[PDB]
Amino acid sequence: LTPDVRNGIDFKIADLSLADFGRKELRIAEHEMPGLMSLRREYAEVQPLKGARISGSLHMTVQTAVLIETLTALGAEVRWASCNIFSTQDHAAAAVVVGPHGTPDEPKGVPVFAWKGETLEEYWWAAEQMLTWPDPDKPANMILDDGGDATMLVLRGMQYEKAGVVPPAEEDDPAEWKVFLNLLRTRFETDKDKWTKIAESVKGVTEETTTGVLRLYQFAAAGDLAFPAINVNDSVTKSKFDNKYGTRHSLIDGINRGTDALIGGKKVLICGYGDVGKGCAEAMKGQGARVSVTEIDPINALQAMMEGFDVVTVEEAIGDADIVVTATGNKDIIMLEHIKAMKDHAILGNIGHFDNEIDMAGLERSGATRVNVKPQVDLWTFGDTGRSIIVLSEGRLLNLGNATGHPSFVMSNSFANQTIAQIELWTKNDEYDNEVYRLPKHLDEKVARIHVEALGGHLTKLTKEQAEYLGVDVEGPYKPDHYRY
Amino acid sequence: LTPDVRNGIDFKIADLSLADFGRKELRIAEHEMPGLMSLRREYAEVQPLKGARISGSLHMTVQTAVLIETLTALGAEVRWASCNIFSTQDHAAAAVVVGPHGTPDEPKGVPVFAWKGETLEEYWWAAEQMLTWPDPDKPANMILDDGGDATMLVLRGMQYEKAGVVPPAEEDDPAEWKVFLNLLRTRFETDKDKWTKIAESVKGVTEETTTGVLRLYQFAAAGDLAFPAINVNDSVTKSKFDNKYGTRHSLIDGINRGTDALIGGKKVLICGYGDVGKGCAEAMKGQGARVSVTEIDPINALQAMMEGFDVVTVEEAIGDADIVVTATGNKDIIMLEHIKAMKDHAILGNIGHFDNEIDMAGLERSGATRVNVKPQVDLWTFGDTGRSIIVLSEGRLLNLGNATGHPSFVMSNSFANQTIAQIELWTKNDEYDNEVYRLPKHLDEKVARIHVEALGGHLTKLTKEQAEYLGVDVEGPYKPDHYRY
Amino acid sequence: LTPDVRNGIDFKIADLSLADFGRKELRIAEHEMPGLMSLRREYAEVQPLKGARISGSLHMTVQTAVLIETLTALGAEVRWASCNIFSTQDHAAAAVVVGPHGTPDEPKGVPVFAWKGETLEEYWWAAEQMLTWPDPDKPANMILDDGGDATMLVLRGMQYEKAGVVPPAEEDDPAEWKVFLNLLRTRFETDKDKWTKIAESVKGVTEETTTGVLRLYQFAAAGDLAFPAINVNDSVTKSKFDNKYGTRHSLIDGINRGTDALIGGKKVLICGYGDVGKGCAEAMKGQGARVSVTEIDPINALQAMMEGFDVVTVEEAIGDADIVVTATGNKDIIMLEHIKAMKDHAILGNIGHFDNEIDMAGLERSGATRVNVKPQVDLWTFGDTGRSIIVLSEGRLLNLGNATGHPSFVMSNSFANQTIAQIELWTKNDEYDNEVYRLPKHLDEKVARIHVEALGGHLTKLTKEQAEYLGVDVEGPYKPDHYRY
Amino acid sequence: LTPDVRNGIDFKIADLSLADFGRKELRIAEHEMPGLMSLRREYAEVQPLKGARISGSLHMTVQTAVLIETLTALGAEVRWASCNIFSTQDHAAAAVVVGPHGTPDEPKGVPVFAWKGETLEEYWWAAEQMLTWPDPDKPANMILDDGGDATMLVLRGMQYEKAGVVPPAEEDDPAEWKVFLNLLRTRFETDKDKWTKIAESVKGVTEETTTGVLRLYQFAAAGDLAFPAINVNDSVTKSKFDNKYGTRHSLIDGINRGTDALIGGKKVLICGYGDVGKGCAEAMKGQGARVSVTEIDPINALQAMMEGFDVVTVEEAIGDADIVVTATGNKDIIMLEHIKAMKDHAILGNIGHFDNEIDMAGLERSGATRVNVKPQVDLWTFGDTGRSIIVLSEGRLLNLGNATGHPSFVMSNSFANQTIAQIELWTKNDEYDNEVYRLPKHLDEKVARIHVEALGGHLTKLTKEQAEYLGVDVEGPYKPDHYRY
Ligand SMILES: NC(=O)c1ccc[n+]([C@@H]2O[C@H](COP(=O)([O-])OP(=O)(O)OC[C@H]3O[C@@H](n4cnc5c(N)ncnc54)[C@H](O)[C@@H]3O)[C@@H](O)[C@H]2O)c1
Ligand SMILES: NC(=O)c1ccc[n+]([C@@H]2O[C@H](COP(=O)([O-])OP(=O)(O)OC[C@H]3O[C@@H](n4cnc5c(N)ncnc54)[C@H](O)[C@@H]3O)[C@@H](O)[C@H]2O)c1
Ligand SMILES: Nc1nccc2c1ncn2[C@@H]1O[C@H](CO)[C@@H](O)[C@H]1O
Repeated sequence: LTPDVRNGIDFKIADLSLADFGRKELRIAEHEMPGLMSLRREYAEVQPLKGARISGSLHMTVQTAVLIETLTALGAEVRWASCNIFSTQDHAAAAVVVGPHGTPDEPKGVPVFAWKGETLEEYWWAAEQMLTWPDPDKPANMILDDGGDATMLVLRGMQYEKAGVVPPAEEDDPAEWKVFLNLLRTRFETDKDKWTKIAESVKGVTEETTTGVLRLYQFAAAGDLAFPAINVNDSVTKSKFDNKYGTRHSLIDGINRGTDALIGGKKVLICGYGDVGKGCAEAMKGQGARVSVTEIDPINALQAMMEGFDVVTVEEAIGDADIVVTATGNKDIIMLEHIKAMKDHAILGNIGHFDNEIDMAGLERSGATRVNVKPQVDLWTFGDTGRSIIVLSEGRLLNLGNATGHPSFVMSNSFANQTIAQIELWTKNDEYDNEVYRLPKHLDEKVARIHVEALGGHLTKLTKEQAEYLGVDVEGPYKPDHYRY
Repeated sequence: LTPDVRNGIDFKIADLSLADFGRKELRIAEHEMPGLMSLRREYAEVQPLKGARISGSLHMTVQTAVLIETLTALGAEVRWASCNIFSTQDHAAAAVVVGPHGTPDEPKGVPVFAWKGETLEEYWWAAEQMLTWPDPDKPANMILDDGGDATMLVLRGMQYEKAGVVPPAEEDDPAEWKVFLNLLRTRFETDKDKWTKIAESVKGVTEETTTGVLRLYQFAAAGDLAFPAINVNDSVTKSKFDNKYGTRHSLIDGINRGTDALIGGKKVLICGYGDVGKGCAEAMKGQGARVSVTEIDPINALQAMMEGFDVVTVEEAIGDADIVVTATGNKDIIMLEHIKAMKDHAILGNIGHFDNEIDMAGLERSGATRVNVKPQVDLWTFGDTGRSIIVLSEGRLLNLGNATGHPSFVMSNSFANQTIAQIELWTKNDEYDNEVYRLPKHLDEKVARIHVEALGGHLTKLTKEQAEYLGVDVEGPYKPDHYRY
Repeated sequence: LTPDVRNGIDFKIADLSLADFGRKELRIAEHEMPGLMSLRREYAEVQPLKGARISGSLHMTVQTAVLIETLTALGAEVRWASCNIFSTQDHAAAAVVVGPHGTPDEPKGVPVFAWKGETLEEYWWAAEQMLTWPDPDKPANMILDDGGDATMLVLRGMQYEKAGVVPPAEEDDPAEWKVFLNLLRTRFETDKDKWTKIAESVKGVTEETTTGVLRLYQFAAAGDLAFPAINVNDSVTKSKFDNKYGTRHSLIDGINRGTDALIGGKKVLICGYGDVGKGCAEAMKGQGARVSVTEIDPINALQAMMEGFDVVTVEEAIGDADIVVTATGNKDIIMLEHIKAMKDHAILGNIGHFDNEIDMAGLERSGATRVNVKPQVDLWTFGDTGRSIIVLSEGRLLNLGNATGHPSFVMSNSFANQTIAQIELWTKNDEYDNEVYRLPKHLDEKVARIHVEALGGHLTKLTKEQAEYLGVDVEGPYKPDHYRY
Repeated sequence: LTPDVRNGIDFKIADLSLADFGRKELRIAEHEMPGLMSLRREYAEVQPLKGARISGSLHMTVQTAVLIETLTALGAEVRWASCNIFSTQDHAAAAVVVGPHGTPDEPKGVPVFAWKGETLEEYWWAAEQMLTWPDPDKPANMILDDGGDATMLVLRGMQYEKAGVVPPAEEDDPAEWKVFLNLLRTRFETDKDKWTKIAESVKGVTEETTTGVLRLYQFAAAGDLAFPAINVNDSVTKSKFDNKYGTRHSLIDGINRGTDALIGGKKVLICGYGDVGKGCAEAMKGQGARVSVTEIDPINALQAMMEGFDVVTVEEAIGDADIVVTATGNKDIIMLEHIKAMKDHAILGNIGHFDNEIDMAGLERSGATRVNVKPQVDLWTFGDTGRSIIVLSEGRLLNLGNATGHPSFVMSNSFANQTIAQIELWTKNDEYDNEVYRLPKHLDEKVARIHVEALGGHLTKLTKEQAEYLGVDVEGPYKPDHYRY
């Protein structure tokens, strides 16, 4: 597998001719992303990202493409890869290679290695490409990460270099894990210091999602986190809006494109009642479904009950569920035994960041027979029961794999948060240690205020007197630091 | 254009190689259609529609497909066309032509004349092929109608034969009227008794939608109805389930796939607040939208206000709406003047039965320019203001044109009523006059029951004494004839 | 018992010092009842009800009071009684007796026999008083009824006078019914033609409720309906607004005041999914409850499931329900045996029309022990299991019994329909048979329209061309007769 | 005003004869307060609060009553006053002076100073009495506060005692404050070190609400806090359940008891969108209102618009509001000009904590004329407009003033938190500096888990693999410290 090179830009993507359709959709999205568009304006002269060489690992969609070009508009060079084998929107990847003023013959964009429907092998080669900058003396100096695959490939790659060996894999490590070690192994026979030099070049990572953030926290606790990290997931305008309201949008979109099943009247089981399970549950309720929820956290569970949902175990409920969704960020939610419990033609999906929430390995080793219905939609049949289950996206985040992930207006929040964090970490890199940070609240309020005004909400201004009363500035921050919204 | 013929089946569809993707989706819809399936079991042996030659004008979807193979399992012969230029699912057409145990080379299915993306001429061409059976000793004896196009063809085309002349079209009649007349005048040069003979052959029409039904009420008021009609729309289990809950599902699917625009937080205007617009509003509200409603009927309008919606006019509302949807079954709802007042990149669509709810004709002759984004998605730009509008399906039903229309389970309600009404008019024909009828209430409760059962709902049975107290039989009907549910 | 008398008016009402509080709440009511206000004005000069002598049998509330001063503003003579033992608001009883301009010592009002907390004996007495006009030779000529208690009395009163024998109550008959016959038999010592001569005098009845309406369909089915009747319940502005939305408001109010129990997070069982049951589910859902539903009718049951509720039997869900509400208008819903299976401190109430939805008689006779908490709130304990149930209003309609029933604005619909139908039967006698009737659509639309306007809803006007397209008048009704809204 | 004394217990309350009624409601509340009952078991053997003498300043409700008796099952001595002049539930205060085994002639309860409908002099007399313990060797050694009126009385009284003067108050000042200074000055004459000696034995304060916590932060910022305090408002189980789901219950209760107004279809303005405003809006939306919101915080304003609500200013929306509710915790939300702008018979209320959210000062000084309707309901007429406005509770927390405040199940949470906070600041007094503290997450989770259990929800148990996967103990806590739910 070798990159394609066209006008001095290396890339690997499905179809460059898709760039014109891409570009139309990016222009509509610009109008739905006032967060990115307002940062392109405010920061257009300052070029705060000059010198940045951002390796981005993030679903290669239309919304991402507007983030990329926000980042280039602000002075950075970028190289991109998807953080998921089914997340890439192919017209969008074409539109990024091509750039606003390029064509397929004369592209004027950025390196992108991503298409919809990678193999695990293809997936990890692209991430490597995304991370390996052309000039050996100018490696990546910034990571923009979603789920921490880029971060993991750098930190563990350096780890196994410093140790002088990449270890082999156990016959039953995840496939995903075998592939990853294999790439690391192969490159170690040829280049014995690649990741070490990258890890040393990288000045910061910015991390977009819960799963990724947890992995950061587990690196920093191991003493093994080699550069500053901003936790972008836990900006208020990210977690409470993307994880929740985005999912309220894109969960039923994904189930729609994949199955066209009526949601109304059906029994629905939502595993997890974090931000994501919250949107899931509220999306499904809005559509007339009968929803129960699973949880391990008593606080989130009591929220569910108060919100009208039975709190049940997978054990007691799975046999009656017409549609099952995992939304935990944990492993081993729906096992093979749970899948064999499900009613004929029930639907099973994962909206959590990785495929191990459902036991897809054990379903693949089970002896069930698989009939592909269409892309990312599989009928599985169990000989002993004669029942068949519809599985979405091979147990990968179904909203990005069966549809288009969250909408632009929502990613504007997330990506505005990300753009700020890239700017912050790059311009003020010396004011951070190798720990995990969150953005100051006044920046989150900046991010929300943009979207209120765009939507046409009218915020009230505190009087002199009211601000002293609440003990705040008329211009914020307006809430204590531990405030929960 | 010329029909294809494989194995003694005339037809004209996009692509026969789509048979297999069709058949897979058909077997999945059958599990979601217990109403059709129950009717297949109940009536297999009775072959109640033997000798019926059914001509069908109804959106050629996966769901319509399971209806067709229900009429054939019941003993009918059918010929099919879609009743819309954008609603055909091409894989479902392919499968209906091929049949359950046909192949694309040796089809063993039914004539179909429909593909997604027909021009107006090929629509009426298609429509005529469907009503024209081979062997003039055996024309169509049953119409299955949605919209009234098949019935309008047969009944105007008769009345133009009796007047000895097809009329000219005036300077500015709908293109669709001009193409419609074009088809009849051309036919009248070669065949002056064709529609008279076909109308004389038709034992009954069954009509599926409010628009259709109203046109039936108009033929019968003028004294032109040539055969009995069943109004299928007005079954309680069609109107209150399909029109309302189907739309609640299919409206947002249509908008999602066309635009991917966030719904949450947007101002939304639904025009009309009957069953269709009740569904729209419900669906929009459940996604976190700020909904307003227009109406002419104060009863329907008081209902909206009681549901949390502002009742407003287009005029007060139009310039602020982020999304505007017409659900009225009437014409002239969003006029060019309204379109010009819309905000930059607002989304406009029609979910009623035809394209004149929005002023498309006015749009096209206005001097705004069009840029196609993708199929059934158009950006129109007003150079004077600089503001663009995204139009959906060229103003035609957006859920069928931009997505897939209602889900199988819902259609199972409307298609069971279809099948039952075909059976009643075929088997008890002598029992009807040239009038519009509605099905007994016991049959409506029969269709509701199949679906309660299928969803796991448990009906409570009346005691003898309870049933006496209510003055109903333990088995129903349970409500007086004027009951509104 | 003996009537009071001041300034010409016989009454019997809790306490007269309460005209002040009453009058206040009554002028607040007036502002929330434009349907009544509009009617007071329109027919002000005209006095449509001149000579009419009206015997109202309907919950003596602050809304009934504004309906009464409407009927007198239109030129009628009224005699009032509550149609329920707990539903009277004693400050409104007081204000009607006293009048808009009077004193407790100098009452310018009208005759009212009712107070909160009647005995079956006092109730039926006060009913007899109400339907007992003082003068000749000029008795009751109009019954305004609710539940049909007035009409039963009169019609069976006559029925027994004709047969000679007032029959002796059987032992398994309710106490309500034993009292009823007692009352008749006593009057059938002294008077010998009381009820015959009242039945002859009565020109017609207007019946407010579903249960009353069924009793009228049963009477007319016998051939023993003695005069014309209007089914007021079955007006759209009545049934689809009062039964549904007023219950949505007044169910949770009854429960709050009775018990103050957290609704959010509780499992709740609604028996019945008609208009009432629909309003209960909605209210309970909106507060966060986990709602299930029971039904006999598969159409109503498919609606509940489509609206996100399990459809279940009492049997399967009784044992888990924190709150159980009957909304059926039938008998024998929650039997003693179901009460015994209930969880400790579960709440139980009836919102239908009488107290035999819940098997109260079976409870009283069973050996549970009643502890009164306060008026209309009883704790019942089963000593064998040790579990207690909170019973509301002794199983009488809990919303009028534990609170204030439906709000003014809602009642403004039902009562507008009541006044209009009192005008129609009074002014237009000769045009009605001894059959049950419903008001015409434009009168339904008229009521809805006043209310839409009052809430600030702006209806659209059909253009002349729109109206010919839909086959309706710009003004006249918009829907066919069988339209279900 | 002097304290009554029966059987050695000083108190001042409405009617001691209300004890029987109270005690019934208390024992029902115990079945709905598993949090409080679970601690009574866990700890009445331990006796953790032995020697605590708790001066509590907390609405004197049935719910607060079950808390008082929790604290006394755990060893505490208590003295109580209500923190609001209308928030007293007279019967519950009677029930608490009486005790579980007492009668009105032989009370066995605790001292209580509260009655619904105190004056301002009376209000602060009671607080004096609640803080003033009989033994002066043994003064109050703990405080349970709700709005910091007790904490301000003890620290603001002590600043004036170190200062050798109570300053005077000007004609322009808040009315409650002159009163507040009249008390500290009157006492200062006869007693010079009262609050100094009190400020010095108090081992710690537990603060229950937002406003009380702002004022606490205002004290500890100036180095003026003399003891270790606990912010109990900002326990997840309090803020996210009480303020939100508690208010969703008690807002509409209050408005219903005060007005009987249809909420459905009315334009409602909610001022603020924290927890309180959140619950307000959800409750009003559930009831079919058309809700708009006002905010000064861009994040909460965005959350609002994502939930379906316009985000408006008071100035732009107030002429149209049918019902106005303030929920900010801020002064000067609705001024006299705004109240003068309201339509006639619109309703206005505060649900914040103090009464200055509405400009009740200006309104009483406006020259507007007041009719009282019933307790806590006033009609204010403006002679210039002829417009009257219904104000609830004279602008004081309308949930507690017009009804009964939050339900027991909900208060069960806020109070298991206070209970635990009390136990901690008392048993483990050494660990806390003189700063504002929050409970650890493992205790919040404890509270939530008792209630999940009580409701019948089944929590899932992490396996060991998963707990490792997530980096948590199987036993919790499950979330990062900054996690917002
Ligand atoms: N698909 C998307 O568009 C999208 C968007 C945002 C986040 N995500 C991903 O979704 C996942 C959930 O994120 P979140 O923000 O909701 O995190 P969260 O931590 O707010 O919520 C997760 C919840 O799952 C629960 N949980 C853990 N193990 C469980 C088990 N065995 N059973 C039931 N519940 C369990 C926890 O108690 C918690 O409340 C993350 O992996 C995140 O990366 C995906
Ligand atoms: N009545 C009750 O039973 C009850 C229950 C809990 C809390 N409270 C009280 O309610 C009030 C709010 O509590 P909370 O937890 O919601 O606090 P919060 O901080 O969560 O919410 C208050 C919100 O109102 C906003 N606000 C401030 N000034 C404003 C203005 N001028 N206009 C519009 N919005 C403005 C702030 O942006 C904030 O988001 C407090 O005083 C609290 O003590 C009452
Ligand atoms: N506040 C109120 N006043 C009068 C009648 C009311 C009421 N609330 C409910 N009702 C009526 O009670 C009837 C039950 O007999 C319902 O049809 C409803 O119309």
